Amino acid sequence: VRFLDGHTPAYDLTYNDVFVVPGRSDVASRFDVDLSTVDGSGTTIPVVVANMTAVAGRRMAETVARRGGIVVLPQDLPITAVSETVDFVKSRDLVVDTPVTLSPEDSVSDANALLHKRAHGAAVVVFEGRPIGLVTEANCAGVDRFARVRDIALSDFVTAPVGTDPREVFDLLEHAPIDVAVMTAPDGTLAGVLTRTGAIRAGIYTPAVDAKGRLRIAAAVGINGDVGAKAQALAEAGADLLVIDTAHGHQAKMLDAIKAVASLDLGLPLVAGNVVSAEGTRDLIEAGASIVKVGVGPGAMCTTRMMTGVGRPQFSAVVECAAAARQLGGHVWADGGVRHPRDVALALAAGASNVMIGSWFAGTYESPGDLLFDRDDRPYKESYGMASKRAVASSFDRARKGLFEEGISTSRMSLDPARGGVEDLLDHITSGVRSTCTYVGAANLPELHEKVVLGVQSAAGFAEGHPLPAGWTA
Amino acid sequence: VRFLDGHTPAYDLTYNDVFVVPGRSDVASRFDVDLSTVDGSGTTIPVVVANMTAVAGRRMAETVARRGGIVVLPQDLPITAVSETVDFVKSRDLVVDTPVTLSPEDSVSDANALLHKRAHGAAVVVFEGRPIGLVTEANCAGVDRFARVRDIALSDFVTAPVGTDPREVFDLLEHAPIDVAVMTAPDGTLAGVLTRTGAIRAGIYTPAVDAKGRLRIAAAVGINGDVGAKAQALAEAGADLLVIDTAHGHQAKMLDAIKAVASLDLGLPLVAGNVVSAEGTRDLIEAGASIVKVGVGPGAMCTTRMMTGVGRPQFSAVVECAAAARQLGGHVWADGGVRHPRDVALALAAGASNVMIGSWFAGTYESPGDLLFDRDDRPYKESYGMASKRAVASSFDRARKGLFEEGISTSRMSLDPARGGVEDLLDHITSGVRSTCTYVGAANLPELHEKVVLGVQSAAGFAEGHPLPAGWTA
Amino acid sequence: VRFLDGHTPAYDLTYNDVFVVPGRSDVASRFDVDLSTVDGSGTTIPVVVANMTAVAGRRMAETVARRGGIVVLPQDLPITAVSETVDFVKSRDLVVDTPVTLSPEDSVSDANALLHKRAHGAAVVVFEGRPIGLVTEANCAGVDRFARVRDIALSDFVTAPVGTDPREVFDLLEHAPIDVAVMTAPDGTLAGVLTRTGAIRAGIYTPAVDAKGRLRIAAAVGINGDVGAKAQALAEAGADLLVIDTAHGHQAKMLDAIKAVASLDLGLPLVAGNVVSAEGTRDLIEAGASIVKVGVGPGAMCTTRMMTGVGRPQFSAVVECAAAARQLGGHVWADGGVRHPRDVALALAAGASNVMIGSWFAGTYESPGDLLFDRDDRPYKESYGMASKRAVASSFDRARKGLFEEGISTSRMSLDPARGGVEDLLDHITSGVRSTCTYVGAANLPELHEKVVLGVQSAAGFAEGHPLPAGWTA
Amino acid sequence: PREVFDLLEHAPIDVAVMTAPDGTLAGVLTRTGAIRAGIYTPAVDAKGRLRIAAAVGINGDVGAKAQALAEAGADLLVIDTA
Ligand SMILES: Nc1ncnc2c1ncn2[C@@H]1O[C@H](COP(=O)(O)OP(=O)(O)OP(=O)(O)O)[C@@H](O)[C@H]1O
Ligand SMILES: Nc1ncnc2c1ncn2[C@@H]1O[C@H](COP(=O)(O)OP(=O)(O)OP(=O)(O)O)[C@@H](O)[C@H]1O
Ligand SMILES: Nc1ncnc2c1ncn2[C@@H]1O[C@H](COP(=O)(O)OP(=O)(O)OP(=O)(O)O)[C@@H](O)[C@H]1O
Ligand SMILES: Nc1nc2c(ncn2[C@@H]2O[C@H](COP(=O)(O)O)[C@@H](O)[C@H]2O)c(=O)[nH]1
Ligand SMILES: Nc1nc2c(ncn2[C@@H]2O[C@H](COP(=O)(O)O)[C@@H](O)[C@H]2O)c(=O)[nH]1
Ligand SMILES: Nc1nc2c(ncn2[C@@H]2O[C@H](COP(=O)(O)O)[C@@H](O)[C@H]2O)c(=O)[nH]1
Repeated sequence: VRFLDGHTPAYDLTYNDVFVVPGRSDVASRFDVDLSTVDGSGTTIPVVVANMTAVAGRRMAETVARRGGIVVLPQDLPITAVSETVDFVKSRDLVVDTPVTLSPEDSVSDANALLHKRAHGAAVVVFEGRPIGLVTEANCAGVDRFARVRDIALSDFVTAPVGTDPREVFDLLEHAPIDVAVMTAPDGTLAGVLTRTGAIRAGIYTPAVDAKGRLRIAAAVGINGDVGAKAQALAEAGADLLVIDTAHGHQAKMLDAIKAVASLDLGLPLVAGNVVSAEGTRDLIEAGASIVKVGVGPGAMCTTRMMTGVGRPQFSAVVECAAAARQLGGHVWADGGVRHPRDVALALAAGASNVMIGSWFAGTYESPGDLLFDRDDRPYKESYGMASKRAVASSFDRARKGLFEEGISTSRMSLDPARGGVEDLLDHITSGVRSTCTYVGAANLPELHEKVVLGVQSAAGFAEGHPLPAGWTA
Repeated sequence: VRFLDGHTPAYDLTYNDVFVVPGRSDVASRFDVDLSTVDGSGTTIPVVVANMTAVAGRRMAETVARRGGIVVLPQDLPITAVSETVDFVKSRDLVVDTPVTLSPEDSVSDANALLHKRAHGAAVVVFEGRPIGLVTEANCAGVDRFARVRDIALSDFVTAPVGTDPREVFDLLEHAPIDVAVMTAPDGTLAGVLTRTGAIRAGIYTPAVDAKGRLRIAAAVGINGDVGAKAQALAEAGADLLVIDTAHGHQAKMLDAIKAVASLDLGLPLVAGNVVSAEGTRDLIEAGASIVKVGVGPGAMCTTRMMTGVGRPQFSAVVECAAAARQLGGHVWADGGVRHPRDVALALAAGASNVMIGSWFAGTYESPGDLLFDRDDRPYKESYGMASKRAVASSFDRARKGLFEEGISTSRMSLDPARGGVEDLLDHITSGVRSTCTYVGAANLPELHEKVVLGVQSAAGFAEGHPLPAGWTA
Repeated sequence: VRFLDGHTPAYDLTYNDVFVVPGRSDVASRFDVDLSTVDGSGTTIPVVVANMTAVAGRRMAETVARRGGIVVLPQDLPITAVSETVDFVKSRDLVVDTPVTLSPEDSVSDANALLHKRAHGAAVVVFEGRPIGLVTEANCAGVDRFARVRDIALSDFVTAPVGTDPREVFDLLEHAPIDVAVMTAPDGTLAGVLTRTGAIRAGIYTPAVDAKGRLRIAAAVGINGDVGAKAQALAEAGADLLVIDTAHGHQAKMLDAIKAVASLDLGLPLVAGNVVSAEGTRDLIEAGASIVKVGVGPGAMCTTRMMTGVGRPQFSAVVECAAAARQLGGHVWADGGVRHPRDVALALAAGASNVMIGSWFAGTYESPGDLLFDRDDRPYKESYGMASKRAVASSFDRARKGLFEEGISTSRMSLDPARGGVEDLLDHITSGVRSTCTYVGAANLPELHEKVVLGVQSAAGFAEGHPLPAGWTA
Repeated sequence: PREVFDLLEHAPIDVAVMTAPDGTLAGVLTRTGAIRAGIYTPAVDAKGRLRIAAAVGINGDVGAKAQALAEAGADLLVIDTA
């Protein structure tokens, strides 16, 4: 990392304190930039979804994996649920998305409540596996909310065989009143749905797949209990990457867990965290970890700074740990504190190979939480922290241990009133990163790290320019 | 105190300007940390209650002393009141708490007004020294407010002999409709009450006791008048520690008072303040003081900064005075400016041996003030400063001196709507300090001071993370 | 009652629907009007305080009785409390008022909380029965709230022997900084206090006294249980008038209770209610009642109209019952619905001999409730209904009976920010009644009833003129 | 119900789980539920089962719909229109 001449502050820096200076560039178009990562995770975009119960669902897993990202399943998830989620994710199609399925005997209220599980805007009515109609938000309005969806479903919709080129589907949907194309299997059953923006993204994004050509997925494990057995079970379940997560990664228990997991020779990339120092990164890498997760404090659901005073600004910790890992040949992930695409761009320019996003993705349709409405009826969801699931651990002892346990924080994440979907957030993030690469003059992320020039700004410098629209920021 | 490389600001630092960097740790559990102090005060927790008339009552004294802290009685308190308070505090039980006692002829309104003097949630009806029923807030609702409590008291409650193991009381209260166990003396009179959380805290906390096994208590004295006689009277009254308090401790009058008190050889630890410089600390220690109180300006009720410009940020003053006192073999207390547990953690990491908390504890049930309700009916109390009681001092001369006297400031401290009690604040503070010790890797406070690494952050760094719930901050 | 020509509405009328037409008058001054009643109650003003626990205290009893009114003690009050209240009321002085007494060891907060029990604005510090100083609201401001009142009491105050002519006390207080004159007994003990307005009222108002020259007081009894024994006990306790009160007075149980009470020949006036019909009034009078209480529904704490639909506008019920009672030689009291002095004036013009006022007097200093402050810090108190105490009546049967029992309503009554006292409300009411008498041309209440001419107005008619200041209306 | 009320008098949760003789779940009863069972009388048919009514419009074949509703077990028929 190269800083401007004389920019040597006497304090640690956050994302708001730094800026990127443009350089001489030959990359003109954003599409000339390669966003693939080199840390062995297999993602084609630098976006990773945090192992939080409020974001890491199966719908989010499928949606993020199709666009090139990866989702880490939260720790302490039962192995049966892990197996079911992995099977569902790996049974999905690489291009066609899974729609919301409704029965003709469902009520209008149930249809309107299930319509918001995806970002397609419409659901397919299925009778014996075959599509027979579409249900939209407009059709549910102005009717009895306990009427059957059979009386409101429209029987005319665009249909194409599965495997059709996305441009043909786009041309077919160019003149359709509903921007949903129902793709069917050769026998006639429902294969899925494809929208116009879905076709555009299928032409823009590359899915993150394994050796067998199926969508990738990761799983997280804690350091309590028998870490080796849990890691072996998760590897057998089909996880493509293992994360050993704890609040304070620089301790003997985490080193023992890393050694125990590495001694099994599972053949999967190993991620450990979290540390904010170079010594902790070196210890984690020497223990056997391939990737080090960096960040203690900047989590949006984290109250460690206010309760203990322990923490560190994320930018300085990321640059230090990235320098240490590069000196040891490892890689670092930047976890926590991401609100804008500029945060992802600065984390990538700081030397990180991947950025992990948590509560920001909670305000989407694909997140497992329930959709709620505030005073102004603006859509929002609720994000909450993992709390004691990230900590080291009769009814008397349970109460005694819980008296000092970290509480579960809670925040409201507003959905974008115009888009709402997580793929739009991915579009914003990737557009910002590509524009950063074009401004710096880099064709890929390593060149972005090697060519970037950074400077320090005051509080008045951060207020320059125009803010982002609502829903584009956490 | 060790700072990060290059973190040498050109200004003095407050608690908001600094953070603690995690290090390699072997302490995994919070309960493995020893929070006892080494300054000779006798406290098992680093919390000290300020000598303010708005906080330092007898209920607060008992409650804090039972949990390992100590309360300093405010100066200029009449010696008879001092003796009564000391006798009441030293006559209390080490495990069982003192309940609110009601007569069966009392009105419902009086019972509902007395219910908020403790944090038990219920009061005991006493007839000739024997408990006959319990009164709760639910029973007082929906009835005539001038009806007798005999008509609303419930006659069925859990009863156990005094001296019973707290776990047995917890098991008995596991299935009780009211979480209050009435502990009685062998003859049958009322010994006190014990709750489930009370048993948990009795199993977690260690009472601060003297050589005779009775709860400790301290007293404060000013530098006006005959300081020696007042100190001797306070020592004879039963005070376990003496505090010589004034607004400007670095002056000749304070040195004379310290010498006069030390010449009596009372055998008690001597605390003097306040100073914010190393030279003042050295002068106070050489004068005869064993502990030096540090802080001029950060008091929540103090208007010195706005009236005179005299003051100093608390963190830098604390580190400097702690270094000076350690170089002279003394100890320092950090007085004023504490709003969050992180403030206590940073004060302990700065080199202080004890933290004195004032207005924050005013927003509790145990404080001597009256409970009030704001617009939203949220509970709160009123905190105010000592004013001329901390300063050096016919109707014409009284008015002449009072024309320039410092006024009494006033603020509203909101109670935690879910807890309200001071023991919950103590739980939060101790949990934060233990988590800080685990993050640093220290088994006790001296190791916390010796192993801590600190860094400087900007205003954007302090905004990282999630804020604390309501009532957890001053 | 004579109405204007053609004013024969097809509905029942409230106080807001009627107005008084002025006639030829010879009474010019308000002081020429005689406000004494002729119903045998003994009141020199037509104001009676309702038998409600929120208004009928001993302070209110003394204050109202001194000015010519009477207070009815609430039913179900224990006989010991009745005896104590009667003794306190009958031990008072006819001119000098009872002050708030403070000990020199009391705190400033206790003094400031006790200052609002009376309307004098100051309290007397008493040491061994002798006054030694005065404490006012101004002295309590700007000092430590836990300081003793000895340090704030002023030792210079106007003192006069008891029995002094009120005009001399007024002349002495003409030049006093504090408008409180401490009247002392010949031995030197505290006899009481007298203000300037107190002397004016002693020169204007005539106390309501019994045959022995002591302040009068009444008591109320329900129709449940042994009514005869309770009435005998209340008569022996010293009550000057008995009220048999129930929600529905026109029923067999009330008639039986009236007969049982009348068979004892106690020699006291008997009041029964409530009825809103002429037949009920005739039945109550024939049963043995001398005075009939009229009103079912208009009570400010009464929810009968909204729960059952049972009720009647108060003006029509009062005129009908007054006509019936006059035809039988009895008298009627108008109970409930009084918010303005015009309501009292119209009730007296409607034929009633006394007006019973409830919740309106709850917003005074003398009421037994505690003084509270709203958002704007405006003083107010809480009024509530008697509920089941006005109705006919194991833990299973108690719950079964309480499931259908009437709940306790609650309202906020704002105090007059400039006066606050109940004597000011009495002044407003008496001034309004005297002005009504002067407008009609009557020298007394019977002439007011015989000479009054009434008319009916629409909703627009009631909106004419200027509203009353804050605190002058319920 | 009075026995259930006495049992729930000292329970931390005011819900009594009533079970069938075999041990399966029959239902729940609260204190206020027992009070109401002692106060209110259930509306039952000739067989001692809870009553229920049904409504029918005036469009279509009203007779057939009414006959079907009567066969379904409705205890009272409502012919409703604006
Ligand atoms: N057995 C389980 N135990 C604990 N948490 C679970 C379990 N199964 C799922 N979860 C959690 O519940 C959340 C919802 O996950 P997921 O979306 O797979 O559930 P679902 O309700 O089956 O899905 P959908 O929203 O499509 O109906 C996730 O945070 C997941 O980790
Ligand atoms: N004689 C006194 N002179 C001045 N201040 C006093 C005196 N006695 C007590 N105080 C102060 O009054 C406050 C209340 O103290 P404390 O709680 O002991 O009083 P209390 O009213 O007897 O107690 P409780 O609240 O349990 O009824 C404290 O700030 C104390 O310093
Ligand atoms: N033993 C009792 N049982 C029930 N109610 C009572 C009893 N004693 C008093 N009350 C009620 O309590 C209220 C206050 O009575 P009290 O005589 O104290 O009046 P007060 O004027 O407020 O006097 P104080 O100077 O004591 O404040 C009244 O409504 C009265 O009926
Ligand atoms: N200390 C703490 N960290 C949390 C909690 N929940 C999530 N985190 C951290 O915060 C990250 C998410 O950051 P975010 O994107 O929400 O700001 C997670 O990946 C995890 O590292 C919690 O309850 N406590
Ligand atoms: N100058 C000044 N300091 C005060 C006053 N009241 C309390 N203090 C100081 O502030 C400390 C309490 O700090 P707090 O916890 O209220 O912020 C006390 O221990 C004392 O040192 C006051 O009126 N004036
Ligand atoms: N039904 C009913 N009447 C009440 C209640 N409390 C007071 N009252 C009636 O209302 C009268 C007071 O009228 P107010 O002056 O409050 O409008 C009382 O004298 C009594 O007759 C109550 O709870 N229920």
